[PDB]
Amino acid sequence: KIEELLKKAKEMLKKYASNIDKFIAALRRVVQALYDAGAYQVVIRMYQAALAGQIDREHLRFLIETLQRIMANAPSEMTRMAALLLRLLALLALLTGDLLLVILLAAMIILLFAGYGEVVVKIFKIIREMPDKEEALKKAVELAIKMVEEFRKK
Amino acid sequence: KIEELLKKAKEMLKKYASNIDKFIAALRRVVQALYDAGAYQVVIRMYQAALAGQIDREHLRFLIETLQRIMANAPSEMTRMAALLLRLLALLALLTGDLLLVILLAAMIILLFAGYGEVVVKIFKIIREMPDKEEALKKAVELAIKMVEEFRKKQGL
Amino acid sequence: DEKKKIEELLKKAKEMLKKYASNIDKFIAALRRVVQALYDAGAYQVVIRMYQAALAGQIDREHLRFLIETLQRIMANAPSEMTRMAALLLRLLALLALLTGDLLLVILLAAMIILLFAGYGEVVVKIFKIIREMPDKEEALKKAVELAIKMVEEFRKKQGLE
Amino acid sequence: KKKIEELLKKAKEMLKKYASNIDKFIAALRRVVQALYDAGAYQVVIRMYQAALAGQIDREHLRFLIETLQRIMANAPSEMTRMAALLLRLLALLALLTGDLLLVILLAAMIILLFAGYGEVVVKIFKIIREMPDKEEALKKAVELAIKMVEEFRKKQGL
Amino acid sequence: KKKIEELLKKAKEMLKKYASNIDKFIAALRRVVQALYDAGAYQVVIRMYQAALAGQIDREHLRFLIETLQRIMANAPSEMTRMAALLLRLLALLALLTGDLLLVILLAAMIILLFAGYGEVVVKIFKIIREMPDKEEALKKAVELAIKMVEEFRKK
Repeated sequence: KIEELLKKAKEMLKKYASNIDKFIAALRRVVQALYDAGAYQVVIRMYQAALAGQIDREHLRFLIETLQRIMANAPSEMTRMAALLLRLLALLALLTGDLLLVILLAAMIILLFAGYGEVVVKIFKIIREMPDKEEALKKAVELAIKMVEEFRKK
Repeated sequence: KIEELLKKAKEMLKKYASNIDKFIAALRRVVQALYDAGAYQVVIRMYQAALAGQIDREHLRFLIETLQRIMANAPSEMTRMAALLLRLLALLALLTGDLLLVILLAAMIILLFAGYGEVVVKIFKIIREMPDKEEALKKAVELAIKMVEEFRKKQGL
Repeated sequence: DEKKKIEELLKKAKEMLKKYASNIDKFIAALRRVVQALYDAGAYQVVIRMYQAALAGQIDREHLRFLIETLQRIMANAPSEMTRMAALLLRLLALLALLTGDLLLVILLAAMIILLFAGYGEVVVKIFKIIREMPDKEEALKKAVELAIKMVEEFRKKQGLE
Repeated sequence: KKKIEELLKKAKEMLKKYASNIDKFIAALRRVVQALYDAGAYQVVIRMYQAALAGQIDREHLRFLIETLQRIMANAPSEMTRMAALLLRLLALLALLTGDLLLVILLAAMIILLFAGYGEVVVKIFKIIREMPDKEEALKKAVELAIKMVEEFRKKQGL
Repeated sequence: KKKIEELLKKAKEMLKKYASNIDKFIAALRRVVQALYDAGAYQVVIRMYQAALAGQIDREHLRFLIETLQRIMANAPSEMTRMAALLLRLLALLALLTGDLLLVILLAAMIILLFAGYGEVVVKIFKIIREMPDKEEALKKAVELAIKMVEEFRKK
């Protein structure tokens, strides 16, 4: 399953690359829907627990199911695909138990909610251009954590 | 299964009856733990959706597992058992599909958060003293909804 | 190699239970001495918290690791071989609980510690009887865990856990 | 290696955050200590303290405290509590990696005094550790005051 | 020379603590001696006792007892046991720093008598050391009583 999820994730990132701005907008709408569903503080708790080495699996499952409802009711294809990408990342974080993916997902949600689109485009640039995916993942997680700290400052 | 959950729930309510004040305090602590876990807005959304005839099962499942974690890490027996009572009610709502159970659970959590303990004592009195349990559930849900409206009027929700 | 460790830990346990069968009363006494050392080391409240968390479906691995290391210190400083080997048996069970993630092993370990502390030696003898006689070991574990939980509840009612 | 230096750097920055608001940080430390007690770690702290007073470092005790404090950081809703827990965890990690008994004694005595309600003693310990020029002599003086107050608390009530 | 004074004052305050409850302090001393035996130090104590009876001070034996008693203090859960160990450790350090054979004999003989169950002899030793005005003559009398009762124990 992990192999299938990784294949679909990168295939979704090729659609992202084709048109960044509309995909970022769709991610923002998905994050707004998550907030409307009552899941934002769930994301914040998941992020804090992950920063300290704890993976909140119930939080991940609730996020996955909420994203699936969003895909079911979204009229825009762009919104469905943004939701699908975030859901694939969440399922990967859940099944691999990898803390950096939990941090990446939660920080991406937080930064999208905060309006830091440039940080998300750069994170995706790190994930798609650098070949060493593990160190690209570490670099993007480092930038995400740094920028959420900056958002937390103001 | 539903029969066994009902058995443990009412047996838990007799333990409640033995000492109402400390049990309400423990329920307040459980709800504070729910809020700290990020689950309070989950309950509010579940409550609105139930008021409109929709059962948000992902919300219920997240609440159930959060209550289980609270039971796993609570040092007080009172806190563990209050959490267990709320979790049994949630499991009943999930397996029976009863919208009134979802409304009751969410409204009890909200009123506990609001400090309306007296309303919670009255809800429990209605469901355990009235003989016809379905009519007690209907009446308690009506009182819960009314008092949640009052809490929304005076403070925020 | 992880499973390799699991068979080695279970097999090393089986030899300890045959030695136990040879002289149950003295082995129970050694278990009481090990548990008294655990209490003196400050690990009893750790065991109680682990027990409650396991009863609610959570495995506290830091608690298990602290118990494993404490039991190893007991083996290092115990002058009686009986004490060292009782500690070794409990440590093998703890390592098994830790590597398999089996909640029933965590509950059994913690309840055995609590019952030994409470003086319920015959309950521990019956637990070992279930684990040694019943053919289906997985069903023996469930039966022993339910008996342990029941008797820990009785002890909590009569005397108090902490 | 060079991690002890990073732990000292992060600790000193955490003590600057402490200095910014003393009272709320002491409150967060008491909340962290209450969480330790709820986790079953208080008797561990007392045993570590007694062993350290006689020159013995209980390393399993330290590791259990480090891991418990990290779980507290993972589940604390207030950032102030998370950062108090992180400060105590950095001190524990330093005690573990340097083998310094005075750090073990300081950590355990601070936990005991916070549990006992001697917050002002902790404020004084932090004042000594942050104001004196010679950090090692400040550590010795702070440990001296901590030991005095834990012994006095044992004289009045219990431990 | 100043350390000898600091050890002596800490000893006198420990003996006032003993006086407050002699029976419980003797029980704690027996527990300390049992811990020494479990640590493998009892034959060390016996050889130290013989060597001191013949005018030889075994300093490695004394140091091993000092460090073992401190380990006992580090791991004892009872405060009184930690303090009995501390009293014996102060006495051992005094024997080591002064080179006094009577302190070596007294320490080893008290350990032996506690192990043998002669608690009352140790109570009398403490009474002699705390009542007699001339402390050196009190030490001589306590050593004579200790040697006499250890020899009596060895005969039977």
